[PDB]
Amino acid sequence: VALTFDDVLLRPEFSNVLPRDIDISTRIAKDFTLNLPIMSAAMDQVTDSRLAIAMAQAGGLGVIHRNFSPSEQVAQVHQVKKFPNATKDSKGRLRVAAAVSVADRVGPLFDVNVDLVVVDTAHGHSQKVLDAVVQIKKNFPSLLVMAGNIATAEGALALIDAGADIIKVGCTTRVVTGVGCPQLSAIMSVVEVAERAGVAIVADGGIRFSGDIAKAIAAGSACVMIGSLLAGTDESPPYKGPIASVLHQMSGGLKSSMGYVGASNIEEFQKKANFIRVSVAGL
Amino acid sequence: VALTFDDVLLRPEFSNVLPRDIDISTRIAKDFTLNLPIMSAAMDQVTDSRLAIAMAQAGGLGVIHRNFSPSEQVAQVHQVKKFTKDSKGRLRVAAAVSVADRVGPLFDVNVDLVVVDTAHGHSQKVLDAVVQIKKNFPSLLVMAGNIATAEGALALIDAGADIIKVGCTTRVVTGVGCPQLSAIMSVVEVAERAGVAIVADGGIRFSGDIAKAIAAGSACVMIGSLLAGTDESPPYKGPIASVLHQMSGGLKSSMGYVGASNIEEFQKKANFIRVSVAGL
Amino acid sequence: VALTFDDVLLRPEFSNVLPRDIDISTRIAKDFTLNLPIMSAAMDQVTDSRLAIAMAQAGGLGVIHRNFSPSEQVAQVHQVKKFPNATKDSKGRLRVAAAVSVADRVGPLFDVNVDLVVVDTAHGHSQKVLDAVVQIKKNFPSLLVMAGNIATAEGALALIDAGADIIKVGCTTRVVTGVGCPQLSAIMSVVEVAERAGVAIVADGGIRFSGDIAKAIAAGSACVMIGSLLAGTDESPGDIPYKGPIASVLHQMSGGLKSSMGYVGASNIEEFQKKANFIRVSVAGL
Amino acid sequence: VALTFDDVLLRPEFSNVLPRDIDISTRIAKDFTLNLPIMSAAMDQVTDSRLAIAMAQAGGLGVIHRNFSPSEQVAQVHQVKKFPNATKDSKGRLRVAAAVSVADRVGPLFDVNVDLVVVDTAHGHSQKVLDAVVQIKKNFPSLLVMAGNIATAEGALALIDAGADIIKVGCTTRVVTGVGCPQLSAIMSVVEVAERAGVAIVADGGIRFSGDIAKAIAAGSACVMIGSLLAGTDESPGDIPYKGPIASVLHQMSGGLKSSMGYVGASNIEEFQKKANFIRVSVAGL
Repeated sequence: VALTFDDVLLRPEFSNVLPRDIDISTRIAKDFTLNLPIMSAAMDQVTDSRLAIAMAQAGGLGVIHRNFSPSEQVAQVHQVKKFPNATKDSKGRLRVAAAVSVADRVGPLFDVNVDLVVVDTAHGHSQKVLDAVVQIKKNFPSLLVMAGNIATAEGALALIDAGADIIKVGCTTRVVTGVGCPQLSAIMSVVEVAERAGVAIVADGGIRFSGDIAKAIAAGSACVMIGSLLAGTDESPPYKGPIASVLHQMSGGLKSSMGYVGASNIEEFQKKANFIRVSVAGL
Repeated sequence: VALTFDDVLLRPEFSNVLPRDIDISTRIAKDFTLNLPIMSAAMDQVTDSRLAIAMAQAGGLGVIHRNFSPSEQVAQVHQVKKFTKDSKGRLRVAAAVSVADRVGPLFDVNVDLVVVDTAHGHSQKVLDAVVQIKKNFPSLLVMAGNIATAEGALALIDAGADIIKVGCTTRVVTGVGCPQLSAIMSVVEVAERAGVAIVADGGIRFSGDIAKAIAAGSACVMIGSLLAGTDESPPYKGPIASVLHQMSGGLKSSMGYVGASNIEEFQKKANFIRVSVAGL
Repeated sequence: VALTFDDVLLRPEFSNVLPRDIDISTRIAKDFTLNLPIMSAAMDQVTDSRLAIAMAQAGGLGVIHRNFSPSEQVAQVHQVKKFPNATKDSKGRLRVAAAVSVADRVGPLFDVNVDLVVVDTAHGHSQKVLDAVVQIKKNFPSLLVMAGNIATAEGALALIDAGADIIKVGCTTRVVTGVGCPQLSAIMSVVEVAERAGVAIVADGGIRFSGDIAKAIAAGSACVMIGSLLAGTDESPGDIPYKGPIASVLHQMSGGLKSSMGYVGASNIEEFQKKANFIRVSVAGL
Repeated sequence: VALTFDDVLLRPEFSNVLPRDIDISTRIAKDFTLNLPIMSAAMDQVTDSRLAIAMAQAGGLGVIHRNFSPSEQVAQVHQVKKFPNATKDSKGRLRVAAAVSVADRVGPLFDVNVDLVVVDTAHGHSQKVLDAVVQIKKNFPSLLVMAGNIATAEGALALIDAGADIIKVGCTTRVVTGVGCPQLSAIMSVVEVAERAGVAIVADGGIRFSGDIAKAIAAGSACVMIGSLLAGTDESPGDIPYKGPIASVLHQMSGGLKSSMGYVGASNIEEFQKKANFIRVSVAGL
């Protein structure tokens, strides 16, 4: 059987730290570190110009969706770079990413010094998706690209071979097509090669609570991508309230789970985390 | 340990295909090819002229029922045969019979397929029925069912069946049954060795179930409840061209997920992922 | 793990038997044959004299409950034995069973010619039940005794060694005590020990539909006992979920059992228990 | 996989004891035995001084919660000590426990003759908890200490080596943090270490009925800690889900445990923990 998040629990280990000295910083790329290991999804109802700023200012990052345009989209990302310990570049302008489709229109995004461009679709192990990655690194080599989605160690190596710096893993698609893979097994399948290729992992899908974020990060993911749980908010274009209240609930939940396993940072979190397999009577 | 459709998931493979050159056509017998691998079940609340002509115009096939009295059954096999496509350009259709004299009038409307439809195909009365049909009408294609074992499949094949149909209230009343995914897989090797197509009958609710059944070895899928509320039928689904286009759209999408251009590549490339009880 | 009825399915087999000419009769004891392999439970909402007569008329058997006083229970047995394929004794009277607990009942029940005494207890594998079975057979050797309930092989051996002619295999007790055993595994764990001793088995509990009766019988039990499925009928006590005539409820159960044996290609219960194969179904295989 | 209470069932064994003469007393420490193996949790909606008095009078024990101020908690303990099978100390006064959370409590609570100090926290396998245990044992060596909660054999030995006389094993945790352990496997993972160390185990969490209490004790627990099941009682804090008199609630689970030991054929808790066999049940069995 392939495991999902509800199939396992984190085993409590000896601890000598408190959720006060606990670091949740994650290093996704070479010169790219998030204080909050959370990315916003590329949906029209989620990450806009306002939510992208709220994500960067809270310690994370948001990516701008493709259903604006090429150029009506660059108006959204350039606003983010107009503006505590937020995540911003050497220039001091807040980090931000943008979702792209599969000739490419990344020039107008790179000219605004985009921090990341996201080539994401339903099937990351495609050939037109594979050649879209080499197309972007051939034109803009210094630019960093995240590719997805893939649920296999084979698809991860294909995207890594194409030059992807980060990969994305990950329902109506299960019902309409019958295609899918439980997220926990998919995450663990693609990180044993990604940890040897030096490539970070963004888990996209299956995140319902903050406990699922703890399991995804403990499985080997450097960051999680969240969309539906950031939809009914003020900063987004059901009702959630302020964005900083939602993310603080996730940050606090992730910090408390690390205190259960006795980890002060994410590196040792993934080194001592142990999954207990629970029965169907998991309530 | 016996798997149904909901116990598995198709694993995504590397793909260079896009749902524009995807061939969902399939053969069910010699000189019998359906552009849509979907047949309409033999429910008297489903298949008649309005639905059989619609199933045939969409690229599939319909089975006009035997709940009709015998003279009204052939009178509706006549209604479909006069305006997919046979040798003479007539819209192909099928008809169901029970356990052989009533098949004579069905041959003289030049029906394209006769379905010996019962709930327990692995029985002597069905074996004797298939032998009697191929004796008086050997140029007549016979689909027989329903079975769910390799032994029942070989018994029908040995009796002269050209197509095997594999197939709840029967589970509650009798306690007898078999999960469809395991039933399909237990029959394919006996059917592929004999060159006999398999029609998956029952357990289909979504378009993903059609993709799993075909990937498991089925040459065609027979749906009934999902075509009951349609207009071309005697809830309310609406136009039958829209529900059928959704089925083919979902099948083409999953075949693109595994990287298959046609159905034969689909059945050779597909790999099933066993999913846990919580993985739903 | 231990499996229940919903964990398995009967596999279809080759069949040349038509469901009309299928014999579902069973021999629960020497010179004791039921044309309907169904017994009514000893519950005060199920089996009085009116339902026991209806159970006996349909070819089954009724077990007068012991919530009746000992004098009331004797009067209810008398009303049954004074009233086509009906369960009748050698003198042509309808047969009936009577439930006793673990002196003031067996004697009076024996002289009103009760056909079977049922030592009904939630835990048949106990010293009290073994003493009761021994004392009943010591004083009334010509009286058939069914003991229960047990769920293990060692429990079945204790009742057989105590002299029980029939053993009964069998939720609030699960939640209150945490004790229990899935009925399918309990039946299978007992039938190899029981049939070696020539003792029939009555499956008691877990029967929701006629398909469960087929599985229990195919697993090895000679007869099933149902309770709540007969609670809302006319012959059931009270004046009330109303279920209608008991004959149609029992006709539905016998119809599903005959249709099930047709899928397996069996003509009688012995062939059913020899041809039947179980297919283990997954959690999603509802 | 790791099993919870709903994953297993107790197997029926041969029995020669009636639940009338079944001894459910348990020993949690030296010169500290409870006639009812039940302890009320340290929750503000559960254990008052009134509820703790009702717990000690029924044969159990109460753990005064620590959402009281330290002065309030000392007054609640005073009211219990100054107030049949009741759990009393050498001076004939009702016994009571009190919870602390890792300086201004243990002293004053020792002065009012508290019978047990409970170091209660969500993660007992931590340095702050181990330091709290060793310092209570340093200043108050004659004071019994229960520490928790843990769920592993490793975390159990850390508490025992720190000086804990009783170990506590054990919602919102699994969804907020993704951390947890099924209670049945957690209890069975500690009994080996605790038995060789001579310390008793208190099962805290996952108990919904009296059957879970029997399974927890059969798995090796000396006592269980229930909370929500006593929250809406007469003696519980609040005013008027109302559940009624707590003596009737405790009478129900006391009867459920006794009959569960009758199925296994045990007259005391020790025989219950040796004769008990667990049956793994299917997903369809629940």
